[PDB]
Amino acid sequence: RPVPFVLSFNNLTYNVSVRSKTKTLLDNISGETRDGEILAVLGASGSGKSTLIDALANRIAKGSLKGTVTLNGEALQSRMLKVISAYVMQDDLLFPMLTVEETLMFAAEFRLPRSLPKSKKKLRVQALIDQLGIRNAAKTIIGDEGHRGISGGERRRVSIGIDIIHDPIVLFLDEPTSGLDSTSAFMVVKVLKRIAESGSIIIMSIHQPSHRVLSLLDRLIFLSRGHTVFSGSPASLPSFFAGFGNPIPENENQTEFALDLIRELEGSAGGTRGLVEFNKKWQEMKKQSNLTLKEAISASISRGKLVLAVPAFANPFWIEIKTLTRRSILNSRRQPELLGMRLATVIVTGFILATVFWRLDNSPKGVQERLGFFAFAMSTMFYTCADALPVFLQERYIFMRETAYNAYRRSSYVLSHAIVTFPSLIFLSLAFAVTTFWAVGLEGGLMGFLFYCLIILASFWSGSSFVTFLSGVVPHVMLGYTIVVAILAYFLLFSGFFINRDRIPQYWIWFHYLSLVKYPYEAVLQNEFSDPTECFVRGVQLFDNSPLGELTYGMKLRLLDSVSRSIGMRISSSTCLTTGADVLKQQGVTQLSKWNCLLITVGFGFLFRILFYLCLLLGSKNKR
Amino acid sequence: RPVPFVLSFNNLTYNVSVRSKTKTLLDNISGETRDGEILAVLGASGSGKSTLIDALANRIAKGSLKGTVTLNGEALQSRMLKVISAYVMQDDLLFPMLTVEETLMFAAEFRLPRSLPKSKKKLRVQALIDQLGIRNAAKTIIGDEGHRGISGGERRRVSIGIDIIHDPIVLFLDEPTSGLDSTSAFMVVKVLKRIAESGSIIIMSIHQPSHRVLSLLDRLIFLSRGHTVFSGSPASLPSFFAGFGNPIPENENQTEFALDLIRELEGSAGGTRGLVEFNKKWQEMKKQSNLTLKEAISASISRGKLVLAVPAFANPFWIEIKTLTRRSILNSRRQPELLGMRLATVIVTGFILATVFWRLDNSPKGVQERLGFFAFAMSTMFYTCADALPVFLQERYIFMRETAYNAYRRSSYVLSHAIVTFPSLIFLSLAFAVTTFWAVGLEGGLMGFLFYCLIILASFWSGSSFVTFLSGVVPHVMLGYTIVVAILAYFLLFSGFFINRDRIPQYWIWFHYLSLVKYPYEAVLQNEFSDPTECFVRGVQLFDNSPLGELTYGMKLRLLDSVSRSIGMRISSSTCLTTGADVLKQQGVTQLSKWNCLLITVGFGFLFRILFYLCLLLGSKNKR
Ligand SMILES: Nc1ncnc2c1ncn2[C@@H]1O[C@H](COP(=O)(O)OP(=O)(O)O)[C@@H](O)[C@H]1O
Ligand SMILES: Nc1ncnc2c1ncn2[C@@H]1O[C@H](COP(=O)(O)OP(=O)(O)O)[C@@H](O)[C@H]1O
Ligand code: BEF
Ligand code: BEF
Ligand SMILES: [Mg+2]
Ligand SMILES: [Mg+2]
Repeated sequence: RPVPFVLSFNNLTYNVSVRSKTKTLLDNISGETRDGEILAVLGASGSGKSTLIDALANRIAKGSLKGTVTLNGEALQSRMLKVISAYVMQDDLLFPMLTVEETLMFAAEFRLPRSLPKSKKKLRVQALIDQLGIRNAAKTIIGDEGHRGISGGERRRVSIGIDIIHDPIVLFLDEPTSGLDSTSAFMVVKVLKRIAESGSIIIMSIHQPSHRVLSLLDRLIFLSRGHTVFSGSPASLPSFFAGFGNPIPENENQTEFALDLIRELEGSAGGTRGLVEFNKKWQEMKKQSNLTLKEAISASISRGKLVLAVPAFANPFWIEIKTLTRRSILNSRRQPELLGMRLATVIVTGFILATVFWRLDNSPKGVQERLGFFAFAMSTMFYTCADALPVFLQERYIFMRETAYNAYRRSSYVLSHAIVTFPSLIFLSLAFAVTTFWAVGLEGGLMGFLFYCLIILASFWSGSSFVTFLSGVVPHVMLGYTIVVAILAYFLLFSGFFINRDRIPQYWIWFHYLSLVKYPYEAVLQNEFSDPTECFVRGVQLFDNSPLGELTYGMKLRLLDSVSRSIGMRISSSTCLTTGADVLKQQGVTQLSKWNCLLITVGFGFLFRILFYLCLLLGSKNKR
Repeated sequence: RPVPFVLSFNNLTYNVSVRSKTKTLLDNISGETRDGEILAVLGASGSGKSTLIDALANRIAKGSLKGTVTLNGEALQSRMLKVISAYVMQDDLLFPMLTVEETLMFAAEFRLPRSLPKSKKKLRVQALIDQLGIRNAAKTIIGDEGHRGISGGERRRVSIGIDIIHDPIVLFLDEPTSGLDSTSAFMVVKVLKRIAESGSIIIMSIHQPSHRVLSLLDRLIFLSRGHTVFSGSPASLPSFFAGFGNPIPENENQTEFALDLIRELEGSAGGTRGLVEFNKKWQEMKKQSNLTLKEAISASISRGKLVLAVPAFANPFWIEIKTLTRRSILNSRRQPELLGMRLATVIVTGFILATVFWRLDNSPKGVQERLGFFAFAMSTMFYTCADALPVFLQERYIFMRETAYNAYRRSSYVLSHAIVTFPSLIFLSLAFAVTTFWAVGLEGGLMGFLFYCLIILASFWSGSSFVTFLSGVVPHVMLGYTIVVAILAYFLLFSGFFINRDRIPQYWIWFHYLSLVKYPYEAVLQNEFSDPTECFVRGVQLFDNSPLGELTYGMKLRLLDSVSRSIGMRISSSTCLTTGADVLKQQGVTQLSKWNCLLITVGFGFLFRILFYLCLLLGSKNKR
């Protein structure tokens, strides 16, 4: 009554390069399994059980793996396998600050469709907690090395529950009963047998199965250093080894006797090669005793598996954005000191600059104070944004595992990550603008304050987007901080406030127009000097910091009369020598309006999110 | 013939706070074990087996744990347990880029003394690889999620081999046979039984022991939600449960039947409390049927355990510095792109500044170019040093595990970390100095170049030491980058090149003298302007960037005669108006010599290494 599926794999061969020689990890491994059955992979530690499951689960790179994997006779595509399969790896990889039932509820919201209501998604998480036996750990965090949460065997069954909350057609489990006691290992294999007999293909590895667990496994494959040495039912184990020449006693464990003989054969002079040839003869000796695949999968969705076209994702992208946003918010509530310290250093930076640059005046040094305040404020904004570099990098391995089997789109991840960080950028922009606008004494009134909040927000948005893009380009957090800090220094050097645009060499002026700091710095200057007739050098301040010494006030008026004699222009003591428009001409802030400078800063932020998404399309897979 | 040891623990009680209610993780757990025996801890997943071993291994915090742990009747001190014991945790935590035999050789060099030669340390690693059964994985890296190395069961026995290469008196193993096949689990317990019968106390947890493994265990303790439900020999297990009321059949597994009944009792109305009271009665019926501890430990060292005073560390601190330096060098050879990209961004920063600030001249703008070059060069040096923040943070959990049982002193770690990073700081200082000294055209000749290399090196040394100190203060890499970037900005703001020392407010001048950038920036300025009569403003450059417009050359001489009329001083066209000594007076670089400025920069680096060491003395323990 379930839809029949036959997963077949033939001649699987995998080689790695010793780093320059070659080592064969899988050697000509064939086998098959049907729905309704559990195929168990056995063998010693290091025999290739994780490699054989990595080959079948589209986890080793194309071109590296030889041989063919089919489903119902037709080639099992990598695009189809992400839709219908799930993989519980040998190691657990969970978000540490979420609890057990929060973790299983996020995976239920990723993998179950909108046709199932939220009350019935919660009933499936509660029923999965009860039958996996982790009720006592349900409100406990996962934890990590620094934070104690659940036990190791409890973390194991959370990883099983992440991938069995929906009902996939193919299920790969790398050692699901490792770290489990004998009665909870039996509970897990009874759960996996129920999923099997509902119409699934189960392929699992297992190390020390008891006679209770081994009776639930329908097919066994024994590995020995990448070779198959046994394939068949558990009941055919005494009949196999009696034909090989080493019969099993009735009082000993049959899998314990098998791996004892196999390890002894590994140390022999002739190897396991006599057993490998004998197993090939044993498989050839037992061969002497309509609906296409996309239709059979769609007929299986109609029966209840993977809860008619086959959608690659269970939910629309906006349902996935809503789920990914709530998990990022929940990871931020559990570590409140991350946003709390980012808010604290921005407020302290604003308070320090408020006391240092207190109520700047219309003077020649009040201009250089304004230019140096805005250069410092814009520069620490972009350097603050470098703390966003480990955000993707500590999520990246979990992101690779979840997107390998279509829990959410990678576009939904980029959209959700840009949405969750934006309320904190608003709080940092408001905290910096209210501590510095009225205390430094910036111009514009209320509309000048409003533009000031907007261009700080665009700076944080542009800077975070660029640091996010470089986090998707580098693999390493230390490589990334070396590169971000260097490029942010080059954005500062060619911004226009270290050296002017007229002094930048011609072969560097392309990088001046790609400076991320240039356009918000040019926007706060036009917001500050927005009165084109406001006087900044009244004409006795012509000799403020000239290389003549310090001069008396009456003799500075002697020079004002004397320099009037030689240039023609009459400079009295109240003649304005530099207006707000003159400051913007000397700094070179003349090309764009402050609104176009704000628009370019917003547009750089959108460009780098798209480039980060394109880097998630080309890279960030964890193959082999 | 081995020295007798009796480890006894009584009334162990541990409570955690649900985060506000309280949960009892260990409840009145007593028991004892002797040398020559293996005490096995059994129970379901989540019953407290890791917590019971964490209590005995001095791993949960003092005050949190109640009850007493003794050794030969005397209280097992935390200072003595670090010397005589070792702990294999449930999770593996190894350096991923080292191979298997490199990892075991570093642990042999940490734990075996100088009286054992290096040839005999290598023979003990080769013999440990053979009897743990990991010969095939010996030249393979450990790996991590991103880099495929050894298998999971191979990584397990590396973690066992790290703590059994020396022969400790007490050995705690949290699930050593998890992830292991049945024949290599038997090989590990036979190795642990050999260590036991040479005079060690073995306390291990185990989940699914076969009848082969269970015959090697002398004492069992069964846990059920923090309570002891069984203590005794494996042979007394059918006699125990026949007296409780549920006898065991002779054809079933005795530990499988026990945990089946215990889990059924957990779901009953009355709980396991009848079994917990029955086990207390069962222990009381079996009570009816000279050399002090420091002398007994010293008599055990002379027998060969922990290969007469008892040294807290196997090696002198300079042997530990030599071992820790080689492991850091080996981790850097395996990731050459870390140093390669740090060298590349420094060379590129030096090349960019060489083309931008090419061969600066004696002009008023050539002074501001020199001041802005040196401000930029010193600032990117300290911001480059922020990439040292994850160096301790990705090593910290391994550092906590190794120093918890005295593999090396924490002082040796601080000394080795300051020694390994110093050759790379020399290469970065030489790369920046040769790309910028001759191209920007700095003064001094060869001795000015030599001081220039020294003050860049002192800047890198001072900046790295401070970022290292802040890495020991924060727990998080994102918290640390938020704090380092903010404080490096405050060092820049109060350095003296954004605003002068005369313009810094009086309530901030204490922080100006604590600015790390101030003293190397003041040292390169006195190296540059080291000729006190070198002319930078000749007397036609008095009106270079004055607010008068651009002026013809003949009419600037009209002003020079006109400004000579009003001040008395005759300023001709060749009259020097600003010397190199005048530039240093205007910038405020007058207090210290450039050699004392270099000495303070070196001294700040030594201060922050000491403060990082003091933070490793007070914190960086991973308790509970
Ligand atoms: N990328 C690799 N490079 C070098 N050796 C490898 C690599 N992957 C695996 N080996 C080896 O292949 C063998 C089998 O790998 P694995 O599948 O993880 O074993 P297991 O049977 O425990 O699952 C191991 O000895 C392992 O060290
Ligand atoms: N710090 C903790 N906070 C809350 N619950 C905890 C904490 N530590 C353990 N628990 C719980 O104590 C129980 C036993 O812990 P553990 O010793 O790790 O179990 P195991 O028997 O598998 O070794 C687990 O259910 C675990 O979730
Ligand atoms: F779940 Be515990 F590690 F037995
Ligand atoms: F060592 Be493998 F994980 F069996
Ligand atoms: Mg494996
Ligand atoms: Mg545990």
